[PDB]
Amino acid sequence: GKSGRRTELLDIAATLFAERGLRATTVRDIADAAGILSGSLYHHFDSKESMVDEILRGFLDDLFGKYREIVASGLDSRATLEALVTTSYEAIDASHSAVAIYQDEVKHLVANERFTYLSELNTEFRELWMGVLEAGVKDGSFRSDIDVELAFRFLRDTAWVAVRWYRPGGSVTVDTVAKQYLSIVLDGLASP
Amino acid sequence: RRTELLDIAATLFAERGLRATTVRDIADAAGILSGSLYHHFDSKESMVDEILRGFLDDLFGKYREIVASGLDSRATLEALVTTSYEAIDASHSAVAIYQDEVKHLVANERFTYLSELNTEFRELWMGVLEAGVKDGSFRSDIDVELAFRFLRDTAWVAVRWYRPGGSVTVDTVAKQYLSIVLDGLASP
Ligand SMILES: [Mg+2]
Repeated sequence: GKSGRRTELLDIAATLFAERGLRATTVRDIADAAGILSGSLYHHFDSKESMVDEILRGFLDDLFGKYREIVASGLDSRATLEALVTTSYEAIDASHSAVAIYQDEVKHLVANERFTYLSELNTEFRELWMGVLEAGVKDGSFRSDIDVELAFRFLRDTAWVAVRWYRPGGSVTVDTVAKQYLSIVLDGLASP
Repeated sequence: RRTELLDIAATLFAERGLRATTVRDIADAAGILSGSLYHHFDSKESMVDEILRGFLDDLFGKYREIVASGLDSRATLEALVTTSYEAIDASHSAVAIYQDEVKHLVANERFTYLSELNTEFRELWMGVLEAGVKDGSFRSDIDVELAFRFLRDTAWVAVRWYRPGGSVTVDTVAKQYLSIVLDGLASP
């Protein structure tokens, strides 16, 4: 009973945070959406803050666990990059609200002690992905005339942007979207 | 003076966000009294409006000229993208406000122009994509709708890190990003 309700309340909060933003969503907004009063919410959660933290960690622990294993898995450089990107798109489908909060809603969490892990993960994401780029330039998979930091920043800044329009459960599979993004970024939009 | 103040406001909007910025915040940052602000502008909202319009009017004027200019399909796309990047360098705060700070204004009446500009951006950019697929410039095996979404999704994202006076110019950034998008990151 209680554990399932907790999960439901947390998902309602995630959806409101993704739509309205973190700073503009109150515990009363969450409670209203759940058909309860704020007191009932506090029986399950310490704070709005703790809800955000749990939503972000659920998503990021899983995501970074996959990134880390992909890079350690022995795939060649192009396949490694393809797997990393595909994993990101799969999260847009599976964890849509969390991705939206991560992409558009957490600029201002950097100021908060409790969310220092976000900056650590930014450092780590660069290490992982830019490392793959470096290895693929060295091994001939990727072009040697593109700056690796610029290429990294392009990948980083375009990882989550589809969350603004992508609808989970639509006829357009997140897989179709990943494959096309990868075909453009790796092989180019121009006719060969 | 009115221009200096508007720029200071734009920086605050981009750095704090619109709703976290008050008139007194803008006044304080400008080292002036709030009363002096109201001499130039009637509201925080009117300031946002003028910042966005200045940027978007110039931008879409250039997009319209480029599409009308008779370049080949790839060169037209290259020019449109390069124009977007030049706006990130020239109007950094305005781009940040447009890209990241106005989700709550899209449904607002006085900012109806945002939606009209989505439509126009599509007319102009999707027109170029479709023409380039037709003339053999761009691949026929790609989903043109998803390709457009990718060009639109990614136009402004470098605003979060790019600043004037960095170690390379925005022209270098534009050229490298065009090279990836058009020719691919993989080796031949
Ligand atoms: Mg939405």
